[PDB]
Amino acid sequence: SKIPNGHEIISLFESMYPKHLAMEGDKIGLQIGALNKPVRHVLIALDVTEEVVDEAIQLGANVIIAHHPLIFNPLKAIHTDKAYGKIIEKCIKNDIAIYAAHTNVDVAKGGVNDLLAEALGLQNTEVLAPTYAEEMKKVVVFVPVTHAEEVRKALGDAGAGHIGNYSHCTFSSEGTGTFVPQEGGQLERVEEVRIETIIPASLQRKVIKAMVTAHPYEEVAYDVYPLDNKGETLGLGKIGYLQEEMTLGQFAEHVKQSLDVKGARVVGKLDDKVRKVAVLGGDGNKYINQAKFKGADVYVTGDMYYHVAHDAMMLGLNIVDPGHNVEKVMKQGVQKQLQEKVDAKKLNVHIHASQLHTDPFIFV
Amino acid sequence: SKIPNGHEIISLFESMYPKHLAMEGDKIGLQIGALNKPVRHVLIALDVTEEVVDEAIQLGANVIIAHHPLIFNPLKAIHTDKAYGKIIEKCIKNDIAIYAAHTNVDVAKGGVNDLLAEALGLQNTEVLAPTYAEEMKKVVVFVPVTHAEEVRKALGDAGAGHIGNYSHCTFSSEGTGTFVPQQLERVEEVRIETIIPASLQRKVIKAMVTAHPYEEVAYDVYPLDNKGETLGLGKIGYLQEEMTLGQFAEHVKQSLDVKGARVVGKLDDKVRKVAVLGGDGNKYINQAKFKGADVYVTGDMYYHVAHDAMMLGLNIVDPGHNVEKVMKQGVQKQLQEKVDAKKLNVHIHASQLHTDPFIFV
Amino acid sequence: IPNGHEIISLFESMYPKHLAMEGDKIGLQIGALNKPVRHVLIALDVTEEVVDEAIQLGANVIIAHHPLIFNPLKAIHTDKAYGKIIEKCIKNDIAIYAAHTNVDVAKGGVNDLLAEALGLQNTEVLAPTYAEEMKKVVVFVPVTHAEEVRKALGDAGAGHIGNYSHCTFSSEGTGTFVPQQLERVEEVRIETIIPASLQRKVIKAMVTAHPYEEVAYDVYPLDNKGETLGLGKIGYLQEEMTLGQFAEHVKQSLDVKGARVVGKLDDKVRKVAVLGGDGNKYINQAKFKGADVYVTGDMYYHVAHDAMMLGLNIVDPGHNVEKVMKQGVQKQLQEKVDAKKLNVHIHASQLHTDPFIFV
Amino acid sequence: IPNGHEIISLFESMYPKHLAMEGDKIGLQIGALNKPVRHVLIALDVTEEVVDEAIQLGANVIIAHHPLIFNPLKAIHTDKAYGKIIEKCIKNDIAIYAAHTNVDVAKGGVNDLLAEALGLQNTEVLAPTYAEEMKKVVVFVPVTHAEEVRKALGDAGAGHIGNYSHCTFSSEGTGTFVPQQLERVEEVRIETIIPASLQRKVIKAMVTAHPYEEVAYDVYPLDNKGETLGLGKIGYLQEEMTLGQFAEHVKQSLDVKGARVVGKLDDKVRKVAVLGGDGNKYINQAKFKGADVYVTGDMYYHVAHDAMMLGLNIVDPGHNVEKVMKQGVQKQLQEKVDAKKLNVHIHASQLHTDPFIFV
Ligand SMILES: [Zn+2]
Ligand SMILES: [Zn+2]
Ligand SMILES: [Zn+2]
Ligand SMILES: [Zn+2]
Ligand SMILES: [Zn+2]
Ligand SMILES: [Zn+2]
Ligand SMILES: [Zn+2]
Ligand SMILES: [Zn+2]
Repeated sequence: SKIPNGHEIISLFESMYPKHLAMEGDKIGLQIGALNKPVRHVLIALDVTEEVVDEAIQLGANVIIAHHPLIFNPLKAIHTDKAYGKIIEKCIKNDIAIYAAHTNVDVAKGGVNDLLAEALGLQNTEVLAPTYAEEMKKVVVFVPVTHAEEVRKALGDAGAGHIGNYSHCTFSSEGTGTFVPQEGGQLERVEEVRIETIIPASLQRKVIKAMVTAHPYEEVAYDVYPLDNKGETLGLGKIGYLQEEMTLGQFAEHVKQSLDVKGARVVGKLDDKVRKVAVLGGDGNKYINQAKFKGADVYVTGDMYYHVAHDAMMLGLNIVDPGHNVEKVMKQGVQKQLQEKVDAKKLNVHIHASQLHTDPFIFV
Repeated sequence: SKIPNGHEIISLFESMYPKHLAMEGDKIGLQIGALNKPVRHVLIALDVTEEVVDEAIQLGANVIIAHHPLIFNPLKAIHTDKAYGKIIEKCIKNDIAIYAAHTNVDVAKGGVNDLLAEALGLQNTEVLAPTYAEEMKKVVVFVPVTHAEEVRKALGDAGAGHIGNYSHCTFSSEGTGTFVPQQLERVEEVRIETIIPASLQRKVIKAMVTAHPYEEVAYDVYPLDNKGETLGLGKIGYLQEEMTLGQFAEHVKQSLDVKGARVVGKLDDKVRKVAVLGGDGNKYINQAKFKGADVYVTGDMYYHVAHDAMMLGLNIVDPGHNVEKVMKQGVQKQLQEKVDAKKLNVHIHASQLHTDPFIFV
Repeated sequence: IPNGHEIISLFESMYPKHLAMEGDKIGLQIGALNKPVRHVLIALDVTEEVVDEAIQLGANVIIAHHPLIFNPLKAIHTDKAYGKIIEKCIKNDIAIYAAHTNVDVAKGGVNDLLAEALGLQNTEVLAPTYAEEMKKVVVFVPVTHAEEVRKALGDAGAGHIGNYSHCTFSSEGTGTFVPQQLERVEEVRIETIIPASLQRKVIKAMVTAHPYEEVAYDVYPLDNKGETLGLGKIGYLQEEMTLGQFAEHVKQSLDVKGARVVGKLDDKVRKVAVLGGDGNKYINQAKFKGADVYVTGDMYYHVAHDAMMLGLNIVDPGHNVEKVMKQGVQKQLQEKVDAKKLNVHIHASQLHTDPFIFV
Repeated sequence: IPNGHEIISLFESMYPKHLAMEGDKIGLQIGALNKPVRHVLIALDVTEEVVDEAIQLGANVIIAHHPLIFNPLKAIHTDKAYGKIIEKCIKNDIAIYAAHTNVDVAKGGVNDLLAEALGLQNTEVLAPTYAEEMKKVVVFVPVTHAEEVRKALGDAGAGHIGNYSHCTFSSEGTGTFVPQQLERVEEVRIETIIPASLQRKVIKAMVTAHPYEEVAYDVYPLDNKGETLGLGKIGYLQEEMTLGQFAEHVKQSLDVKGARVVGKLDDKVRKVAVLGGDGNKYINQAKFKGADVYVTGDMYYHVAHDAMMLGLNIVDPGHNVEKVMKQGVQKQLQEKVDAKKLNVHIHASQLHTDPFIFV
């Protein structure tokens, strides 16, 4: 086993939560410290409070992966006399790296919103509010029949032609290519195979490199066509169906047990029937129209504003607000996912899920 | 025959004047009321003044389709003591729905500008200010050899592959496909390609997929550089015979039925190529002139813009913005023709009220 | 005896307007171009002295690297030095054409000139700004004429990529059609790549050679890019030198009496980035591309400190060092005009316009 | 043994925060000030070397002319040179206080220092930025105590204008009141001018001296202005010199190895404008105020051409020439701290932080 550096770990985290998934104006990535150093232990956090930093010190963790950015507004100053400046100071003095994974963990499959849908027992889920759809490309490559099969394998293994429940999708037809080699007017002609395969733009670099390697030629002719086809839609929140119909009052209880909270606020008549549920961890005030358009009976989200809640009653949308802190499910979730990746790659790192409770609110 | 609801009528209207054609920032669509109600009479209006509302009420029209949005500036208040708030109040209290059809009516074929150009007698008209080109797509589908022939009929039956004097154009290549369901798998397939305008995309792709074996169809949609017809604001075309600027200005008054007009340019100058754009066309004097217009017909001509026109060497006849009134009988005919085809018993009316605020003296 | 229009058309084929950056002020700034033109003056800055030189030469067009009108004019004040430059251009019918960042970007431009003047080897673009679009042309042809069509396509310049020319790929298949009972024909689908700019010419040649009046062809946008152009160049000295001697080498090469240096005169230098004009924006790109030193003008204090923190050395010979573009463009434009057998003389302003004197 | 707070309070009485320009970044940038402080380091730029000097001195406060944090931090990257400066300030509990344009503006500031270093006579502010507000205080007093009240007013600093002190104007008249039938009394209306800053002190003294518990007084805003402060200084050399010798005189006076000059080395120079830092914005003001030459740093090419067109000469010794503010402020701050009998040592960074070396 090898002790990895921060960059390697981070590079394996980003395989599951890429930075292009993050939303317009979001603040993610390395925020404090450096990653070019041996990392024996990592901490997954929701909020980087001072008590969370104390925890990282008692564990020997020199990298904290947090969901909410520690620096959100850019720092005009670092006041060590203040609670906030003391967190940055504690991180800096103790060589602790702080990495933010914000909206990219909200948007990605297996992220906050999937974790909350599972927790709730929701079935047949769909993205609630689409924010990202990968641009698709058609790669067409020309290869002699001697190397055609080898080139298809390389494209496939590298992830090209992986749409739905089928992988290694390609199409090949035979034809003739012409060329006139130049200085360094003789018309040549060669029977060839035209191989085409679809790719998501993010896989372009890796797929082209594998293709070129397998290809017997040094100078390779291939085309990349942009297509109108989009990849799987990704976005904020999930909308799905409960296993059985319930009233809002008992659904609300189910949210409490299910999401481990002592209290919640509910908008709507507690005796109304609810079957399809929308959930969006964090501040989801902006998606009440989407939730209703998609047909939700109830919407589970945090930070519900008074005026937005009147807007929701007017739409005919029920709401259960278990608090923004229910996104805490992301710690144990990311901890599993990440431990799994570092174990698959023989790395000697222990990942931890912060135990500290960081909900600023107590229901009385 | 049966009585339609507002949404059915509005669908038919929108098939001729698609909403996507409106300028960014325009205010179009349902502005007041609801459309999920029976509609026996519809009134077509340019401006929704209070008398137009009295006219609908009198006809029993519970939908008014208007060219100029009743609500343009969003409402901070509804002051029923002011004339504007009285109009809104009147619509609300008599359950009249107001629907706006603004720049989409200026941009579409058969719209305001085609109507004004036809009224002026213009030949060989072209779009004055391009705003929309339909985009073409190449559709490529993979069908097993056994149903390839059917899929091509299917695609061609929905109009894909109409190139000049030929129809049902598709090209098919024999090849081999590979895939792995989650082992080495090969199928002999046919790659079929056909060209469609983007409007036919949803239709053609239904007729392809439904007529396809796997139903979990492998197909690609390529954007092409090839474009379809161009749409935009205003028309530019030619008079049947040459005339002076003064004769042409008199032609405008007769054609568009106005009592006075304002002319910029020498009345003795000869005119042959005419540009026209109903409404406020100040921003297009340059475009008019770049296209060889001897004279531009538009409304709301402003001082410094008229002086800009003189400098360019472009003559202008301003018969007023109100000449867009031609849209009332135009849309009425188009819409009554449509509703009668679908067998809906609804009467479409054109507002008989003169709404030009200006009187020439 | 040609027009300004024909002479500027030849200039633009070498320095296209689309190469220019976001809010650049290029093109005809003062005057008219539909006038007979016997002499053309190439300049960096249009100073009143440069306008006098033009008058003395009998030149009625000045092509300048720096736009005379950069900020739009709220007035033309004739008792002010600036209004007087404008005044005499007008009174002596001198047309002022601006060629700014297109000359910074294009081949043989300001940065190619500085790089070759510094003796840099294996140069690459520093900061990419343009890449020409490529398209895929696909045409359907009966077998009997496929070869004629491919030849037309290649002779016209399609499929000219890398060390190869006349590259096409043809597949045989079935085309169906119902002439105004589906008819079917064996056909050839020929595809070939083109740069966007060759489209009209290639299509025209392909159509002429096609056996039919109705030609079915498609033009696809590709993500493939043509050649990359940009700002500045990064390359290598033939031999390693200290920062101190490289700095002298810059003064000798670019003929400047002085230069300001950021970094240790004693440390070693081999890879050099250069960008004429104000290149404060690009220190990061320079360091990232591996430059041991960056030659640029107008270096600001706080940006020199940033450069230092990056571990990037600087030699600042002044922005005026772009003067190379004067004899550069003159040579390139005289070659174009002579090839077109036009009787015009292109002159490069001789006037020194660096405001700075080093003490 | 004092706090950072008490030491910074003394600094601010000399360099107030309100003097600073629009979007300036001043005040405590990193650290805390409620810590015992034995040594203070004055710096221009907070480079990693300057932080090391502080550590070596045992200084836990650095007052710098250039804000260490100018652009707000989106991150603190510890493997980057900039993040490392920030890292060690934090790890060694060094507080970084920024004193920017208030030090450019205040008396004895960067521009007073440069002017006196150049030996300029009869200096005036170049570009006005601040003028203290004046108020008129009017108080009503019975005749028997009018004189006591006026004396209180003057001893407290009211009516101190020009070469005069204790200036008041008193009028006699009738005051009416209905105590909780109008009552009337002969009274004196005393008026006097004050600077806005003396208000609390003056009012407090006036009230104490007034014979009554209820004091009727008014404070009026006036358009009268106090002393004007601003950017740069304009003044005269003791004797006329050529532009070439003035340029040497600048290198000798400001201890710089090089300078860039705009203008003819041979023409005559007498009135000089100076502005430390980046003074590109002010060439117009300099010329309008009659400067025969303008000393400033960071001169940009196109702005030198503008200067030329104005007929304004320039000597550019670099922005680093503001280093004078280091021993300047140290001297001024040591004098304040010693007067308050505080046992603190103020040190001026010895490190040379000019990134430019002239070749
Ligand atoms: Zn959150
Ligand atoms: Zn979140
Ligand atoms: Zn209109
Ligand atoms: Zn209108
Ligand atoms: Zn330049
Ligand atoms: Zn340049
Ligand atoms: Zn400064
Ligand atoms: Zn300063």
